[PDB]
Amino acid sequence: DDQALSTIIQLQDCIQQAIQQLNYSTAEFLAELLYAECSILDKSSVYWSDAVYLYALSLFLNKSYHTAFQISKEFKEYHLGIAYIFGRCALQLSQGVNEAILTLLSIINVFSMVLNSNLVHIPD
Amino acid sequence: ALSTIIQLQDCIQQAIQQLNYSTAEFLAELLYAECSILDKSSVYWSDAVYLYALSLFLNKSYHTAFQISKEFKEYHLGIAYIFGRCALQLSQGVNEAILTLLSIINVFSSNLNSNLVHIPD
Repeated sequence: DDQALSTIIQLQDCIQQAIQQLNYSTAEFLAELLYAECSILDKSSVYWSDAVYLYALSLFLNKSYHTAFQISKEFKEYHLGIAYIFGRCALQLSQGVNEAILTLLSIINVFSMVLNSNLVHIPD
Repeated sequence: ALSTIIQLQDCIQQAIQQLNYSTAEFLAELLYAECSILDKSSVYWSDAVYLYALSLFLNKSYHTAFQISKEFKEYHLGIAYIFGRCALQLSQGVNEAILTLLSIINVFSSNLNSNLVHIPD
């Protein structure tokens, strides 16, 4: 448990580093591994939501829109970036747009769960 | 009038960082047009060329960014990186990219510091 948190933080730093450069397959593998590792952690933990968002973002970047859309749809309410990825996937595919409106309207109206984070590509 | 171009280049950094594409297209076009006239060898010129090449490459426009990076690949490492990735994508002009990156690696080997976004280490 003492080193368990350190590994997750190191994976997060590595995934942001990989996404910063135009290296996407490595980002894919790191996001898959982190998402698999965070499975034991409870859903209430911020780490699970962060890993799910990172995995969904990596899936979106690698043109595999269907998998990203499904992954974001599983936990669209938990995080803001997951809602962003779900909305972008809906725009790219025109599937399930109504869920995107009912989620995005609530998230924007409340702003003006987890809403703010330091990760990459967090929407404003 | 450098404060305006610095501000717009920072806006491009923020826009591309927000995963917003075709927003950086027009602003990269504007910086390229503005900085083409002031100089052809200043640091801002190379920076503008690199940002323009990245914006064209990330918005599914390879057959233009290819030549855009090809003309000024020897000036900035990021331009050479964009040129090489576009060469891989379009399967054209591999030898010049090889020569440019081999020269870049040799400069590190022999006894460049721009911190712009998406610049590979």
